[PDB]
Amino acid sequence: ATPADWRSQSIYFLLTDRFARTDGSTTATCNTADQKYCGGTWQGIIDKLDYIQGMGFTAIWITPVTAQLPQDCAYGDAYTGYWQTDIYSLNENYGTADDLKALSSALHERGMYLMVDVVANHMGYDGAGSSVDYSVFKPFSSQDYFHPFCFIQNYEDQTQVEDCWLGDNTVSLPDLDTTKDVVKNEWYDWVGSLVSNYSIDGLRIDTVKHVQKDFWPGYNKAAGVYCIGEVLDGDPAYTCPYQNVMDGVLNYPIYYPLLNAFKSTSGSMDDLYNMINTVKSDCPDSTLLGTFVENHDNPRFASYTNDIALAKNVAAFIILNDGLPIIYAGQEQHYAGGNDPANREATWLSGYPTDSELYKLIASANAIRNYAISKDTGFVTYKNPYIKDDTTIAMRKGTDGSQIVTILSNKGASGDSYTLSLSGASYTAGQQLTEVIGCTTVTVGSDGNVPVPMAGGLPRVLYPTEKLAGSKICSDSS
Ligand SMILES: [Ca+2]
Repeated sequence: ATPADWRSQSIYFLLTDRFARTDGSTTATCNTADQKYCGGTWQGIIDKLDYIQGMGFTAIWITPVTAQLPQDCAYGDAYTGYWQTDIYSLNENYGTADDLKALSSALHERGMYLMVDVVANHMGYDGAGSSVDYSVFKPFSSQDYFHPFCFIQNYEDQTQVEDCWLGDNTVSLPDLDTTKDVVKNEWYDWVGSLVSNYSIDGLRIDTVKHVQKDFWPGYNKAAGVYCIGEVLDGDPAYTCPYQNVMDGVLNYPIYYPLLNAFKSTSGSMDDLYNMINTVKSDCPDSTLLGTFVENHDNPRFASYTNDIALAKNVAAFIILNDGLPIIYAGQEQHYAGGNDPANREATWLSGYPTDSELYKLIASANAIRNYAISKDTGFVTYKNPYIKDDTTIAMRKGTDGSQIVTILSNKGASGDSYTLSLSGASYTAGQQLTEVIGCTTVTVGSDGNVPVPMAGGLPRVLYPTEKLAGSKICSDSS
């Protein structure tokens, strides 16, 4: 497992307790509002995962791993189960050490890959630094591995964020990094073996940005297998660049505007076409960039506009565009969610309406992506081209051998029968291009100005229809 394969794999974000559960549990008590562990065994994947496959995605992205603390801290618990007040044990709320390597060893055979998201920096403690414990921190026992105490402030600076304390008295994410050999070197050794057995064939960070330049590389290398630095900031020239340090980069910046212009019918697409461009070099790519949408710490896209179209075109472009297109857990069922605590949400809180709107769009469209490569790879690199940006967007992605997919997406669930001519996408005068998912034929002959026929947001991607043999895809029947 490692960097050049990864690039291509659709990403699927989960929790577990909330998701996983051999029990099915259609009615299981667990309303974020009250937080606290919802008895939901990780193992649930071997019975589960049919949820991911139907969609097109090849990766399993789920939460950090250990045992934080046992005592519903006012807040209501760490179930989000990012923290580390033990790192070296391996919980039980989930269910039984061994089983994990087993869940993986299992699927690993079955299909897809393994993404383990880590928060390395903070060791999470109930209490205020002056009330600091130190004894609850294995691999630690002393304070020394941790840091001094000051509230991260003067944000803009970047001469504190990377060392100082991260949090609010109510909880103090204890800062480790004495600045020198110790911490890094240390935590370096750890991961790479944690990796050894249990799975760990792709990894990620919750604490990128504020780390200190150097730690990212050291760790990225401590354990081979591809990495994803997660933290935020979304602003091409800093969020990107670190692509070199690490491996995979959060497309933090990509999302922001996609959110910005998406939602509001007239929204403001130019900000993007200019955007798509900034990254495309500014970031050392190799296609090593990450596409979220909703975002755990964020309110599931839906918090805004309550319409499929605005949703579909987004999710599609995300996936369809440059970077890992990560469909976050609950995206599908159209779970509005909340800025926080109410972002979690047992994807299973229902018996799998496995054929709802989002499921269908995901399945049929994601497939095409993977498919294209299989017969002819190289769609990876292909710098996802801006070709044209009007009131609505259309871009070009792929190789030679009439091996070309061109995507044009518009906004408004209100809809209004929309028929245009795709500008670039430069094809062969007479060439036939299928609609995608739902199907529909696009004629690119006459002048060389491809007829694009829209309804509201469906999204509309024009695939060459000559490179599909006798297979699945669109309207073959198989
Ligand atoms: Ca730190």
